[PDB]
Amino acid sequence: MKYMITSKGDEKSDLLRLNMIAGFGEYDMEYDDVEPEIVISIGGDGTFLSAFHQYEERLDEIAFIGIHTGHLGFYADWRPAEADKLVKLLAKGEYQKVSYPLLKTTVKYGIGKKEATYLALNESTVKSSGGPFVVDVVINDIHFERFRGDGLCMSTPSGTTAYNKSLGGALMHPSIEAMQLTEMASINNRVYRTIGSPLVFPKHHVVSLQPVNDKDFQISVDHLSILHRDVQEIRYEVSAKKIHFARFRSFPFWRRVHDSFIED
Amino acid sequence: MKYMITSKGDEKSDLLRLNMIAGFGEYDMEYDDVEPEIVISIGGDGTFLSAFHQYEERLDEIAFIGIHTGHLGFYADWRPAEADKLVKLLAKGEYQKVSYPLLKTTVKYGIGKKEATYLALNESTVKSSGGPFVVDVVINDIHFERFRGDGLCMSTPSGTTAYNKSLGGALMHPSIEAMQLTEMASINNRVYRTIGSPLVFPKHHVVSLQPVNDKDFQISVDHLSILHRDVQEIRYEVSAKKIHFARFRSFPFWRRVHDSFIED
Amino acid sequence: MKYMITSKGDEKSDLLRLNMIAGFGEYDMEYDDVEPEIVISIGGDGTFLSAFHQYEERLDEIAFIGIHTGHLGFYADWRPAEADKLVKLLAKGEYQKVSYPLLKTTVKYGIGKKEATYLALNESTVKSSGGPFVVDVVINDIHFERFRGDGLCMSTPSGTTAYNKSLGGALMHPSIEAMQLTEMASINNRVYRTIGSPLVFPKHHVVSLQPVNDKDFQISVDHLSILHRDVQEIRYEVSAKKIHFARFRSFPFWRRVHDSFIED
Amino acid sequence: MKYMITSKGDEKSDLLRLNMIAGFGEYDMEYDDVEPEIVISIGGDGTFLSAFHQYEERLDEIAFIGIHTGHLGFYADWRPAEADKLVKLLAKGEYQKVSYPLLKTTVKYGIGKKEATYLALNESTVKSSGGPFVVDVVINDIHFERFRGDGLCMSTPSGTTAYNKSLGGALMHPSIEAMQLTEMASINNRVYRTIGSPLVFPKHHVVSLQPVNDKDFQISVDHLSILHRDVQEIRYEVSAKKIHFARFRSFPFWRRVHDSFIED
Ligand SMILES: [N-]=[N+]=NCCCn1c(Br)nc2c(N)ncnc21
Ligand SMILES: [N-]=[N+]=NCCCn1c(Br)nc2c(N)ncnc21
Ligand SMILES: [N-]=[N+]=NCCCn1c(Br)nc2c(N)ncnc21
Ligand SMILES: [N-]=[N+]=NCCCn1c(Br)nc2c(N)ncnc21
Repeated sequence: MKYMITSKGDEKSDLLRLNMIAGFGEYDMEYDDVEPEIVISIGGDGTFLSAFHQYEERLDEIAFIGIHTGHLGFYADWRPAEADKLVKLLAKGEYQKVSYPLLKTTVKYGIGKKEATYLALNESTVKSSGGPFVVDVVINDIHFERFRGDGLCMSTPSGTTAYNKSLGGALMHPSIEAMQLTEMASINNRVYRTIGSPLVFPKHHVVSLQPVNDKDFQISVDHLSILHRDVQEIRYEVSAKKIHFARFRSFPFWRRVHDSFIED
Repeated sequence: MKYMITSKGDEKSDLLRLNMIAGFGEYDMEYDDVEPEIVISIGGDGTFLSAFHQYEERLDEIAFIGIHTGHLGFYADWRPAEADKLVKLLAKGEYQKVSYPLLKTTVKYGIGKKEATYLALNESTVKSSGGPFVVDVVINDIHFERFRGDGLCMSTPSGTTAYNKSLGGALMHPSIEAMQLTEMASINNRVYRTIGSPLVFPKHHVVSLQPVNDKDFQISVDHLSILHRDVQEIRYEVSAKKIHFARFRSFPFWRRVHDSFIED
Repeated sequence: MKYMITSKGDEKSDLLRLNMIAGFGEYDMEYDDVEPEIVISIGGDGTFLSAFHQYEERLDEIAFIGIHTGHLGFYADWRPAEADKLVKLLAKGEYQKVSYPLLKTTVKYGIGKKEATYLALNESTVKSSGGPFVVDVVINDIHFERFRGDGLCMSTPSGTTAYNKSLGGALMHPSIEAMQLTEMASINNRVYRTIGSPLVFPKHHVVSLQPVNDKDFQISVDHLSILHRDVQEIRYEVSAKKIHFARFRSFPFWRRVHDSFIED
Repeated sequence: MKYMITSKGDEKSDLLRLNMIAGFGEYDMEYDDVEPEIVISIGGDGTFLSAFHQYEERLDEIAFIGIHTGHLGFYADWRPAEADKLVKLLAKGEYQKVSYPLLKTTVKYGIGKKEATYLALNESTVKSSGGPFVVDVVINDIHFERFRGDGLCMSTPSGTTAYNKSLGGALMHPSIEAMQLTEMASINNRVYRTIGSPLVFPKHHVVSLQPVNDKDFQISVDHLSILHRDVQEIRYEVSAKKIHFARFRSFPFWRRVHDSFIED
C-alpha cells in the first residue's frame, strides 16, 4: 500500500530512512506522502508529533509507526535494529492496530474571527499574554472555580507522561478515554481558591475557560504555540477522532513507563 | 418494598430516622434490615460507608441513599430538609439508579490461612507493621518498581476525593471504571527509585504488591484496618461489582466537588 | 523629618494620602520625595514594591511603612483606620526599626554589555525566551545539576509567601538571612535529573545559572521583567543591603501568615 | 586522647574497626567507650545516629567521624579506603571542627509523669495512636492552625535530606540555625484548613502541638519511636546544644547532596 517516512533530519535518521525505502522496494509498496496508509516516523517523539499533525486530516486511514534513533520514546518505541523486521511485516499487510484518544480544543473570538478548532496528541496549555493569568473554569455549564496563576494544562491519556507529569498530574493508561487538567503555580489564599488536585474528565464532558479581564492568551497545542487575541472562550473535550498505531509486538504502556522513568 | 435506615447515633440523626420511618408507614413500605431493597444512611460519609459494608453481599439488589445531618458529604449528599420529599418518591418506586465502581483487594498468605478478599468503596492502603515498608510493585505480571516509603494507597474513582486527594492524587469522575495508586512519602535517591506520579489503571489490570523482607503489613479497607501476618501478595483490581445509588435529582459530581472544596 | 507618600491611584488611597499629609502639617514634618527618611505606601503589596524600587539607592536612610486599603498585605499590613495614630508616632520620632534581607541578582553578558545588578525584595525568576529552558546550576563553583523545565525562582525570606509559595517552596521567617531556590515544572526521567526539593542557601553562598544552548532568558525581578540577550551567567546571592521598616506595634510574621492564608 | 569506635556489626565494618584500632595503637591513643573525645562510626548513617544518641550527654567534649562501608551517607561521608589516612591526622590532634544544630523536643503529661526532653539529630515526628490525628499548632503562644491528617515532622537542617525531603520539605544548609516543620497527608476542604507549605523557624521560636480529642500520640525521635499516653503538649525548638564533627578535608554539603541524589 501507499506509505511515507519522515526523518528527524540528522545523519543517523536520514540513512535509516533510505535503507527502509530500499527495503520497501523489494515489496509491493508505493511511496506516497500525499495519501499514505502507513506513516513511519524516524527520530524522537517530536518527530512523531510532527508526522501526526502533518496528516491529522486522514487519521482514520493511517496507521502510524515510530522509530527512535536516540533514547526510547513513548510514540517512537522501536529501535533502529528492528527496522528490517519492521519492513517485512509492514509490507506483508495483516497487522493489528491500536488506537489512542485525542484532545479537541476550540477557541472562540469576537466579531472578525472564525471559531478555530485544534487536535492535540499530547496536551494543550493556556498562559497569559504578559500580565496576570485569570480565568473562570466552567465544567458542563457549571462554574467550578476562578483560576489565578501561571496557566492550565489539559492532557490526553498518552500525553500524561509529558508536560502533565511535570505538573504533578497522574499517568493514566491510554485505553481510558479521558482528559486530565492540571494547574501551573496557582495562587491560593483566603480570598483566592482553586481545587489544586488534577482533574480527570470522561468523554462528553466539556471544560470551558472564560476570561475575566485580559482576553489575550498564549495557547499551545503540542509543539505549536500561538498568541490569540480577543478570546471569548476556550473549550476542551475528548475528541471523537483517534490516532491509530500499527502493532507488531507487545510493548505494554506500563513497561514503556518503567523503561523511561525507572531504568532500562 | 423492603427498606431500612441506619443512623449516626446522635440526637439529630435518630429523630430524623424515626420521622422517615413514620412517613414510610403512610405507604406500602416494609421495614427490613435483613433483605432490604433500599438502604438509607443518615449522618455522614462514615455512616454511609458502614451501611455499604453491612450489606456488601447484596449490592446488586440494593439502592443506597445518603442524608447528611452535618456538612455535605460525597455519598450523603441530601439535606435533612429534603427527607419528606425523599420518602414520597422512594415509596412511589419508579426512580433511576446510578452505579459507581468498586475496588477488589486480595490478600494471599502462606500455609495455614485462606486467601481473603475485600471490597472497598473509597480506598485500600498498605503500611508496614513497624519497621520499614518495602514492596515490589508488579503490574500485569511485569515488575514495575521497588517501593520504599510509608505506604501505598489504591483508590476507587469516588474515593479520589478522600485519602487519595491528600496524597496528591487526581480527582476522577466516578463514571470512569478505574483505580488510582498513590505513594506515601516515598524515599528517592540515586539507589532507590519510584515513579512518584499517581497511576490510573483501567479494568482488568492487576496491580500486585510483593514483600521484600518483612511479610507483615497493616492493610486498611475504608475504615477497617487489620494487621496481616505472613503475607505473600497483595492484589488490586477494579471490581466486577458496583454500588447502586437511587437518583432523585441532578447533583453533579463536579458540583459536589465544588461545594466541598471551593465554597457552598 | 523628610517624608513622602505613594498612592495606588484609586479614590480610596488618594484621599487617605491627602488626609495623612494634612495631619503631618500639624507636626514638624517636611514633604520630600527626593531625599525622604520615611516612605509611606498606601494600597497593596504591589504599591509597596514600587515604593521600594523607587528608593532602592537610599535604603540605608529610609524606614518604610505600608498601609493596605484592600486586603491585608505582608508589607502593607496596617489598616486605613490606624492612619491618624500612625501620623502621631511617625512625627514623634523615636521608633524601633525592623530589617529584612534582600536578594542580589547579577547578569553577565558578552562583549558589548556591562554587567547589570538588580535588587529584589520578593524574588527573581528565569525563563526561556521561547524555546526550551536548559541551564547548568553551579553552587559555589561546583556543578550541581543541569536543569530542564519551565524555569527557576530564587526568593527572599519575606518573598517566600509570594511566588515561592505557589511553587512548593517553604515559608521562612524573615529574620533568617537566606535565599530559597525553587523549580518550575522540571522534567525528570532516566536521562535528565534535578533535585526537585527547594534549596535554602545562607549568606555568602553563590548560586550561578549558566546557559547550555540558548543564551536568551526572560529574567524577572519582582514586578519588572526584561528579555536579556547574549547572557553568559546569572548570579544569585543574599544581598549585603537590607530594607528597614518602621515598627510601631507587634504584628508577628506568623500571625501575618495565618491571617492571609488560614483566616482573619 | 580517648577514643572509641562503633561498628554496624557486619563482617566488613568489624574488620575495618579492628584495623583502625590496631593503627591507633601505633600512636598515643587510648581506647575508652565511657569518656571518649573522638567517636568514630563505621557503617551507615543509622550507625552514626546510634553513636550520636549513645553519647548525647557529652556532645560538647566529642568530635564525631563517620565512615560509610556501603553507599555514601550524609554523616558517614568517608570511604573505607581513607581509614589509614584518617588515623594519622586523628592521632596527630590539631584538626578543625564543624558544628550542626540539633532539635529539642519536650513532651508534657498530666499528673503522674515528669516532663520528658529529647534531642534529635535528624527529625521528630508525631502520629496518632490509632484513630484520627488532630492537633492545634501554636507558634510562640499564638494559635496558627488546627492540623488534621497523618502527622507532622519537625526536622533539623542536616535532617532535611532524610524524612523531611520525602514530605516535600526544603533542603537547607546545616550552617543555618533553624528547624523545619512539614505536613503528612493533611486533609483540606472548606471546613478544615492548613498552611500546606513547609515552615522554617529560627532560633528561640517555640512551636507547640496541643491535643484536641485524643491525648495519645506515637512520637518518634530519629530511629526511636514510643507511644506516649496522656499528653498535654509537644514542644519543639532549636536546641542550644550542637553536634561537633572532626573536619579533615573539604566535603561541601551541596556536593554531598549532589552525590547522593543526582549522581556520583
Ligand atoms: N527528553 N525529552 N523530550 C521532552 C518530552 C517529549 N515528549 C513528547 Br514530544 N511526547 C512525550 C510523551 N508522550 N511522553 C514523554 N515525553 C514526551
Ligand atoms: N471531614 N471529614 N471526614 C474525613 C473524610 C471522610 N470521607 C469519606 Br468516609 N468518604 C469521603 C469521600 N468520598 N470524599 C471525601 N471525604 C470522605
Ligand atoms: N492576591 N494578590 N497579589 C499577588 C501577590 C502579591 N504579593 C506581593 Br507584590 N508580595 C507578596 C508577598 N510578600 N506575599 C504574598 N503575596 C505578595
Ligand atoms: N537509603 N537509606 N536510608 C534511609 C535514610 C537514612 N538517613 C539517615 Br539515618 N540520616 C539521613 C540523612 N541525614 N539524609 C538522608 N538519609 C538519611
